[PDB]
Amino acid sequence: MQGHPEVIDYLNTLLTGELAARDQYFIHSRMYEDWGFSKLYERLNHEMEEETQHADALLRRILLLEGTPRMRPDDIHPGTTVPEMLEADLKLERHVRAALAKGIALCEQHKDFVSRDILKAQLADTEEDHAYWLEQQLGLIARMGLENYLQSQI
Amino acid sequence: MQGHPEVIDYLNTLLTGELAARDQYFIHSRMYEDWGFSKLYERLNHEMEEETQHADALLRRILLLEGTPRMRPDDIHPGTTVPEMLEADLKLERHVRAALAKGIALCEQHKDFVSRDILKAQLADTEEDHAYWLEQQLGLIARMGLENYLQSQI
Amino acid sequence: MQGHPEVIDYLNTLLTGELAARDQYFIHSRMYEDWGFSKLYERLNHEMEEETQHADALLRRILLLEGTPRMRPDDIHPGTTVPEMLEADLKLERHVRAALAKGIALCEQHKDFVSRDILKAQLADTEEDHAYWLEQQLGLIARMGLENYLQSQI
Amino acid sequence: MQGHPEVIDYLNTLLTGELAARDQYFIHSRMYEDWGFSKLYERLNHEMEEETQHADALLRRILLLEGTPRMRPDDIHPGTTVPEMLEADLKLERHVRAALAKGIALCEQHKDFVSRDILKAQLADTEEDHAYWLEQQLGLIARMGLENYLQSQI
Amino acid sequence: MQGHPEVIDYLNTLLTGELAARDQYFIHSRMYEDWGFSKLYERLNHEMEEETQHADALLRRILLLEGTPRMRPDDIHPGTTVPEMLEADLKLERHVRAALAKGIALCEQHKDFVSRDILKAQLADTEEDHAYWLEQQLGLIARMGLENYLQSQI
Amino acid sequence: MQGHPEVIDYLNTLLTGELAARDQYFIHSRMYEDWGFSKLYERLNHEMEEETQHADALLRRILLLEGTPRMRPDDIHPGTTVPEMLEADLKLERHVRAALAKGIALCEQHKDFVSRDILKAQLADTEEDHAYWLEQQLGLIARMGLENYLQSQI
Amino acid sequence: MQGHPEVIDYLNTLLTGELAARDQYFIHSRMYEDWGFSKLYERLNHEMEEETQHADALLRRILLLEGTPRMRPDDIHPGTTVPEMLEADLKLERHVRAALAKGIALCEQHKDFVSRDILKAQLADTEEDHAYWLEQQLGLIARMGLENYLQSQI
Amino acid sequence: MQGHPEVIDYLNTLLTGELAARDQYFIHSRMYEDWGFSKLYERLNHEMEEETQHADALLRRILLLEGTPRMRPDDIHPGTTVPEMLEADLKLERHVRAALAKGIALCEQHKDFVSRDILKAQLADTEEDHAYWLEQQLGLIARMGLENYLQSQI
Amino acid sequence: MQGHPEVIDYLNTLLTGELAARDQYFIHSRMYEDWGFSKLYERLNHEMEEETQHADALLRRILLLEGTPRMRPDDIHPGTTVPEMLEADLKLERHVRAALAKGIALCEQHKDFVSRDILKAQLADTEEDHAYWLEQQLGLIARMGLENYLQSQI
Amino acid sequence: MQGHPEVIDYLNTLLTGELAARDQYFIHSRMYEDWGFSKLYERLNHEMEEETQHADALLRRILLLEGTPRMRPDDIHPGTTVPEMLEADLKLERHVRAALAKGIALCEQHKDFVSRDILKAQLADTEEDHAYWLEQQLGLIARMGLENYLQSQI
Amino acid sequence: MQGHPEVIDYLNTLLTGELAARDQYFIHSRMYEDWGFSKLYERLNHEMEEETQHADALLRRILLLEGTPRMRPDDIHPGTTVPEMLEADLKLERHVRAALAKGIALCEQHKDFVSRDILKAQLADTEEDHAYWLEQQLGLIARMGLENYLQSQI
Amino acid sequence: MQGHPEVIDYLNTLLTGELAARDQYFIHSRMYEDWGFSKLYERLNHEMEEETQHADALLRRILLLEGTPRMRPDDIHPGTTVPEMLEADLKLERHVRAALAKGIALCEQHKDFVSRDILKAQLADTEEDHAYWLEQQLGLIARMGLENYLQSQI
Ligand SMILES: [Fe+3]
Ligand SMILES: [Fe+3]
Ligand SMILES: [Fe+3]
Ligand SMILES: [Fe+3]
Ligand SMILES: [Fe+3]
Ligand SMILES: [Fe+3]
Ligand SMILES: [Fe+3]
Ligand SMILES: [Fe+3]
Ligand SMILES: [Fe+3]
Ligand SMILES: [Fe+3]
Ligand SMILES: [Fe+3]
Ligand SMILES: [Fe+3]
Ligand SMILES: [Fe+3]
Ligand SMILES: [Fe+3]
Ligand SMILES: [Fe+3]
Ligand SMILES: [Fe+3]
Ligand SMILES: [Fe+3]
Ligand SMILES: [Fe+3]
Ligand SMILES: [Fe+3]
Ligand SMILES: [Fe+3]
Ligand SMILES: [Fe+3]
Ligand SMILES: [Fe+3]
Ligand SMILES: [Fe+3]
Ligand SMILES: [Fe+3]
Ligand SMILES: [Fe+3]
Ligand SMILES: [Fe+3]
Ligand SMILES: [Fe+3]
Ligand SMILES: [Fe+3]
Ligand SMILES: [Fe+3]
Ligand SMILES: [Fe+3]
Ligand SMILES: [Fe+3]
Ligand SMILES: [Fe+3]
Ligand SMILES: [Fe+3]
Ligand SMILES: [Fe+3]
Ligand SMILES: [Fe+3]
Ligand SMILES: [Fe+3]
Ligand code: NA
Ligand code: NA
Ligand code: NA
Repeated sequence: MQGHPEVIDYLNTLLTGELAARDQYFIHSRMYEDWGFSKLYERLNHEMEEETQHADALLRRILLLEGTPRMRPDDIHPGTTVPEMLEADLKLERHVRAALAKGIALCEQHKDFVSRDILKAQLADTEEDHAYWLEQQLGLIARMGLENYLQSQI
Repeated sequence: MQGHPEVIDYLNTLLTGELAARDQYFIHSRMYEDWGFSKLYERLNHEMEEETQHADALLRRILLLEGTPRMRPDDIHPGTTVPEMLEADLKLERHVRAALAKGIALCEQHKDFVSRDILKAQLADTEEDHAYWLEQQLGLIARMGLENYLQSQI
Repeated sequence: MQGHPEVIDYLNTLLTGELAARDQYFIHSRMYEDWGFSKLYERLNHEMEEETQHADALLRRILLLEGTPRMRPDDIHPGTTVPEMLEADLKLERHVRAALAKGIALCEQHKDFVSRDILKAQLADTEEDHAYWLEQQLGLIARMGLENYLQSQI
Repeated sequence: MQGHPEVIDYLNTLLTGELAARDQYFIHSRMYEDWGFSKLYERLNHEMEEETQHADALLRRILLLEGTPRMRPDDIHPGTTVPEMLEADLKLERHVRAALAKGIALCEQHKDFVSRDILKAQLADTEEDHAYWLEQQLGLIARMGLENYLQSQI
Repeated sequence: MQGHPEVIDYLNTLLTGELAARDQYFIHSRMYEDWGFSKLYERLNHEMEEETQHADALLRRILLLEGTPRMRPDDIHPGTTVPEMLEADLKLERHVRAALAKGIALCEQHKDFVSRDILKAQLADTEEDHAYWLEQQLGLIARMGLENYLQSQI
Repeated sequence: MQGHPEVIDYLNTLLTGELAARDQYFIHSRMYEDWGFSKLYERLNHEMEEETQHADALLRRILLLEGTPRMRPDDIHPGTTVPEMLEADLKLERHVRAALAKGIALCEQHKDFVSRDILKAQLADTEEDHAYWLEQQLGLIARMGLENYLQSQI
Repeated sequence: MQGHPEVIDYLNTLLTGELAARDQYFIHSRMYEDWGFSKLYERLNHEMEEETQHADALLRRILLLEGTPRMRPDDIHPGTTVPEMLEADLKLERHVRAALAKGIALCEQHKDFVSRDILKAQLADTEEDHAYWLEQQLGLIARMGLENYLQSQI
Repeated sequence: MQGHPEVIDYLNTLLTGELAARDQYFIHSRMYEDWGFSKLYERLNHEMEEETQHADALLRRILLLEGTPRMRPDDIHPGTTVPEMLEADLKLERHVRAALAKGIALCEQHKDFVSRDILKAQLADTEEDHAYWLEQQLGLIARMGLENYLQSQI
Repeated sequence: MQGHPEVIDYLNTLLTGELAARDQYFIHSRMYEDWGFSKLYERLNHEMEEETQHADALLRRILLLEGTPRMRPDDIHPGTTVPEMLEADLKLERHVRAALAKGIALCEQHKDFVSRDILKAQLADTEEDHAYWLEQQLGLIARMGLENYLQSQI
Repeated sequence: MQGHPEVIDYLNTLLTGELAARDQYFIHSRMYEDWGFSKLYERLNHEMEEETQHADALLRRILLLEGTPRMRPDDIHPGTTVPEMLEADLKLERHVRAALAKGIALCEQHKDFVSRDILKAQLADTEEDHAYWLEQQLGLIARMGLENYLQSQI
Repeated sequence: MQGHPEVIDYLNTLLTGELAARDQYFIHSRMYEDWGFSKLYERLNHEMEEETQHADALLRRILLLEGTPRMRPDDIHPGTTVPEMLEADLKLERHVRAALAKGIALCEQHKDFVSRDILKAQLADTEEDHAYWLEQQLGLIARMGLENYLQSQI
Repeated sequence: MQGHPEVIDYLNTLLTGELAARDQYFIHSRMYEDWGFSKLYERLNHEMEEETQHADALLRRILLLEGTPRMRPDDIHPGTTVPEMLEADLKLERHVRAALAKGIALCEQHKDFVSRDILKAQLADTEEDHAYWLEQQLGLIARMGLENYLQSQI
């Protein structure tokens, strides 16, 4: 099916952002594991797998619309401490949230309602699983202190 | 069965207090969950379900006695921090305890012994599950400090 | 995540309407049970539990958006006979339907597409489970008469 | 254990009333069955078995207190039509309710709290199973007419 | 296998009548469901599935005989009330019965005995499942009145 | 619930197109089976059943909105060879895709968001199951030739 | 039971044709197996077993009618290549189809309706299993070429 | 469905013959049992149950056609010895065979093809189960003598 | 919860009496076992475990009410023969019965209805399990003589 | 453990090549799926998962050695036809094979034998699963032609 | 098989170091258990069992090569506090790592490749299980403080 | 993959030695069985199967490297008595051990690390299963005498 060149281009933009998020979680999860925080490792490993499904859904949708997917992830910027890692992930999902919202309006505008629903599904994940869980972790650090928090994540 | 208009009126008073307690636990449990304290979420969610059964028992008993149940919850006053939430719940159960004790005497006085037994059952719950668990949590905060306490509730 | 103060305010409006619907079904179901109509009791009891999930979803969504949920149910207006109860429930769902439709447009306007999808899910329930089942019951009364209808609900 | 001669005498009074209720349900249930109303047969047969347990509990309690149980049932007065049978059963449980309430006060007065709790248990049954179910059946007849009601009890 | 052009033409006539019956049951069953008569919904839904198998058998038989099936259903004429729907279905099966009988004679005449047996199988269904069940429902309405009948179909 | 006469009219238009698609798949699947291509038979038989669910959902939705469903399928135009059949099905789904997109905009415009979501669900099916599978089959023919392709579908 | 000498004679004619078909499939299936076409072997082996049941049914029916079955198969004429084998089998079933049709008319004429039903059952098999499957195989050869076809039958 | 008065009349004739056959087998089977021939008892008991199904099918078919079934069995004529019983049963099935054949022609003539198929089913039973089994038993007596035969039936 | 200093003091009095009863049963059961009366051993061992639960319930209730439990058992006075042991246990439960009755009145007077219900539960045990079983054993000795009685308890 | 800065740097080089291979297989597998070659999709999807484990092992090993992993994949160069895709994958694994061989010598030289064994494990995979399977597919195309090959991969 | 006297001598050196590590873990694990740190006990107990397998593999390999194993463990130097114990274990594994690396080069030099592979297996364990887990524990102490760390190991 | 002509040539040399070892064990095992030593038969039969896997791994590896495997086994030299057979097998594995060691160095030299790992795996088998088991058997003969040894192998 030949999709709208603007829609395809912006799915591609979203795709390189999802490939990035996948890779940022890949490195963060393994950093968490190396440091001995199994619970952060398991959660970031899970988010890595979800980002991989978000990427997959965009990639297949671009192929269906007869586009050529852009496979280079955006640049990632990993933290070097637990608080910087959480903050770097929160900044990434904030950016992804804003990109998706704009894609959603753009799909409405070109009357690509199926691409729009794909983006809306991913936006719910970004807001309600990923972004909310991150704010939650920063919230715990704020409430019990970093040391107590990190103990709880072993 | 036509019940004593005073008994029915005071069951109704208890009913609007139980509807309130249900709703106060509803909001507190979900606040606890939003902040990442799954264990407080599970316990307040459980107390919400119990308050719903306390309300149900009063409502059905008022209908059996051919009264018209009052379905407006009393005003609730949720906390904004973990210690204020626990304190607001403790103040609510203290009020409920005192209301029940007076209802129990009033049922004895109008010779409604079945309504009395319903209130006595709920009073045991209020004292021995709900009030005692709350004093217990404040007691833990007092003994290990708020940060350690909150860590234990993740 | 900081949501749009107008969106949060209107979710709050919807929330106090869902708390109300929950409570209206609570009293109607138990009235049906007291009168011996087990089948109306079971159905209204079920709708009460669904309204409780509708309320829960709004409440959590308001908390995620960093709003303060309004926990006072709207005023309810229960019937005193089977036909008035059904009519009072139909008028409630008609009002809820119209409120949701307006919320849906408002979320689109502030580009809160995830809140919008939450409201759309609840609107489908309101129209296709709840409103349609009520019109259905009035339709049966109209077709076989109230006495035959009530017999069938024992 | 030697019980208070007044308490024993009044348990005995309650006992001959429970033996009566047992026998009134015995005849009503079998009349219902003979006429083809299996559902009234099953319910009255069940109430007959419950009255037999109420009688048993009083009888054993009188023996424990070193009294001599009075085994003659009170006179019973069965109906000859479905509405008269329901009304005769409702009048019986109303009388039993009032007798129990007075026994409960009398046990409190002689400080026989265990006999009192036995009577309170039976009073809850009389009010909430038996009396409420009967008012319920008359209520159904009133709402759908006797013919529709009787059809539903086949 | 090259079938007789007259046989193929008349199978085609039967086929467009079966496609019609399928569609008339499709709409009637869903109308019954919308009105709350689950038992009429289930029965008409079942007849819809059977008409679909009758259509399928004719279609495949026409293809085997190297004909081109006519896929346009005949015009259908749904009722707007329960009695008109039953009557419209009875008139349809009466027409189908007569068409089949004539097809059966026509197959005998062109010595297509396998097409004949297919039509005879469907005729038994039309007479003994479908037509007989419809006369039966009208018969019940006639015997107990429409209101009682409709109550029994909830 | 009284729906917007324009929305109902256009659901009806979509309904007669879905009834058509159902029937076009009905004939194509059985043609495939007659020729010995079991795998095309199974896939078209499956699409026939899905079109039947698409039709069902529109029909019920029109009834809920108090419309009168139009039950005449649009005209269908079956192929006479495997490549023409695939092309005729692709042209049908292209038309259905465009009709749905316009219905989706029309529902948004009359603020019928539940009808809109029904159409969006079906559009995803049309694009991602049905249209994509057809382009896929033509793509295989183009890549390996018609003879090799048809061999693979036995 | 003494059957009509003409009916018995013609059952006997059909019997020697079924014995023949059995034997033609016997040799074809084993030729297919020798050449490595397991799928043609399995299908012809199956048809051989079915012809054996067709023969059995005629033989027993002739014995019941107090006839003497003729046990010499007609002459068979096996192919020497896959296309000639399929064509030789198609010519055999065409002959059997015509013989059965005439037997069916002859049984009707002597009022032997049970022999007639036996022949009708076998005619349905000849047309709808056997003849249709053969035309189908020739159809596949015509559509994908002999080499591709034979590959698919390994 | 209003059937042809001649068809109904002749189904009725067949029905009184099947009721008779049922009763003749009833008495023969129990005579066989009384004499100690369990195997003849079991077989005649089985034929009695089959005749009861033949009767049932005619009776229901006459009711469907809006006839009044004739429920008086024809006169029966039981044997007094094993060979006379077998012969009396063989004469009965011979008569039934001839009656059915004529009914079958009569149904064809009034174009009642479903009644015809019912009669054809029963004719196959009469010829191939019942008549053939009886000739078989007489055949065994002829081949091994009556004494050996009767020994084998204990 | 701060309980009434008088209620707490008297729970404490009851507690030291229950600790005593536990210990009196402890020694009696093991004396019974040493002498070879397994059945008296098992019953007194069971009563020891029940007294331990009675003690536990008082102790926890005193702690909940912010009292300091008194953990010294009252003085016990074990028998030296089977009849003196039974009599010493009967005198203990008589004393416990009277203490509980007075506690029950005292709780009513300070409006501690939950402590009251705890005492009422234990009073039922004291009267209906423990006291009644003891009178029962003395009753058996009186009826069959001590030797026969003791034989039955091996 | 502080690893040799040269070893870490070259693991990092290998890591960005494995991230690339993962992504090249990601796009190729989904391209294969879009075109209808399920078997190529499943195999490339599998190789994608294996490359992800190769990447994971390098990443964790770099972290253990206190290096900072480089998370940017090398540039990838996907094919646009089945033969170009296979060739692009073969060229990638040839490059990976040569890079690994050099890493293996480099680890030997810095006496990092555990990193060396990690690289040797991956080299066996690259040669014996991945490279050998690709040469194999090109070999099949060469032997049976591209069309036959692609048919076999549906 | 007669091994190289230098290889055997150095396996022996490694063996007395593994016997030592086994014994150092033996004492540390039991010290951890005595202090109440079950999780450190379980982990050190596990490492003790692994060191025992490392020792076993060296011992058997020396015997196979016709050497005489040296069974005296090296001197061990246990800590007296949790941080000194972890540090003493880390210093031991650092020494073992360096000894193994040199043994690996020495086996390569005498062309004993099987002894070399044994040492490489143990080196991977020393680096990736044992050394990495120890650095990990010190890392946790550094991140959350010793008290929080020790709490987590109870 | 094109391997180094020297590596391929020497794998080929190893291959003809493994084919030989397979065949030497083949004859020895069956000689052992013929003489009644089931335990030597089972062990040599097992070594024959292992040599067959060693051969297989070399053969496949040579094919992967685009070499032509040499399939002629080296000359074998079986014993004629149990001690000569064991000695002939020990001399064979000694030769294989030395050949492998040289192949391992040669693979290192041409940077074929995967062939090297294949040879190292087989060398461990040759030394630790095969050579060690043989020395072991000679050792037993030396310790208990040949007669006792052979008895133990029945
Ligand atoms: Fe995402
Ligand atoms: Fe996310
Ligand atoms: Fe998530
Ligand atoms: Fe409560
Ligand atoms: Fe509570
Ligand atoms: Fe509780
Ligand atoms: Fe709702
Ligand atoms: Fe609702
Ligand atoms: Fe619902
Ligand atoms: Fe009672
Ligand atoms: Fe009662
Ligand atoms: Fe009850
Ligand atoms: Fe039909
Ligand atoms: Fe029909
Ligand atoms: Fe049917
Ligand atoms: Fe569709
Ligand atoms: Fe579709
Ligand atoms: Fe689909
Ligand atoms: Fe045949
Ligand atoms: Fe055939
Ligand atoms: Fe067949
Ligand atoms: Fe019969
Ligand atoms: Fe018969
Ligand atoms: Fe039979
Ligand atoms: Fe006690
Ligand atoms: Fe006690
Ligand atoms: Fe007890
Ligand atoms: Fe790789
Ligand atoms: Fe690879
Ligand atoms: Fe692989
Ligand atoms: Fe070690
Ligand atoms: Fe270690
Ligand atoms: Fe380890
Ligand atoms: Fe080997
Ligand atoms: Fe070996
Ligand atoms: Fe081995
Ligand atoms: Na802590
Ligand atoms: Na009725
Ligand atoms: Na092919």
